[PDB]
Amino acid sequence: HHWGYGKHNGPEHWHKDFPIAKGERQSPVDIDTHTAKYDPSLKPLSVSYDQATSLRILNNGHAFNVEFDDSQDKAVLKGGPLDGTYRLIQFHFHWGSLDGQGSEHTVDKKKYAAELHLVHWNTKYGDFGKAVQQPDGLAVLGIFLKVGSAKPGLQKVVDVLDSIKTKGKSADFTNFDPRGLLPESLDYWTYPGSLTTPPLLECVTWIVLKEPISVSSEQVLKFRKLNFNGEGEPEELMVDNWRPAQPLKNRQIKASF
Ligand SMILES: NS(=O)(=O)c1ccc2ccccc2c1
Ligand code: NA
Ligand SMILES: [Zn+2]
Repeated sequence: HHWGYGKHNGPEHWHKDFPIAKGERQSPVDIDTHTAKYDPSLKPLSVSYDQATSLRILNNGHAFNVEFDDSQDKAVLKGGPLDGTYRLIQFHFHWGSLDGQGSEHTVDKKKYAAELHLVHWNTKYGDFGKAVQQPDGLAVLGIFLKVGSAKPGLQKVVDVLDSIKTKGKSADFTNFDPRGLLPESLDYWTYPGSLTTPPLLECVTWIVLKEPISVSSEQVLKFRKLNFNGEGEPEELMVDNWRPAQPLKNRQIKASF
């Protein structure tokens, strides 16, 4: 009886195994655009993904992760609200059963169709597993997806999904360039929060871009054909793999713009 996204194991149950689920800095949150504070001290986000080395894509049973080589300073995030340098380890998405839901963060209660999380760890902690034990260990860049025009830079990911349909499947995924997933603007909101799946650790500086990317209906429909089950088990479509907004608990969300 492990956690996942249902009536009996979904987000409202997670606190029994991970009591930090009711903590002081949980994610996601609703971003109240009118109450977010413009902070002139915030710097442009520096996203330096030229040398990224995509290795593999994995169906982990909750989402799919596109993995990177994080054994050298290659793809790194810095600037923004960050001190120091954060290495890209993986990205994944959360999405809905319907276009009207799927994002984790919300904007004035608006839910997007999906949300991309580019996960980075602070190089001062030496690797990811140590970083998650620190309050400034991770920086997750969140990007909303809306359904409209296709995102051409997403298609390589969509087309490999049939090869990783079920939990535990992986496939080689080299030369994937995550720059093709970024909107034009890097304007952002930021706040201190947590992992949005167990273990829900309170180790994340969230950086949520204001500008969404457009993906096609056909692209998100392919997300929705993935499976949360493993091969040889009854089919459970991988949909609605998002945690609802959690209490802000008087954290301030700061705007770069
Ligand atoms: N969804 S999220 O907050 O970006 C996220 C990112 C990295 C994770 C690594 C392990 C467990 C949970 C994780 C959650
Ligand atoms: Na369409
Ligand atoms: Zn995530």
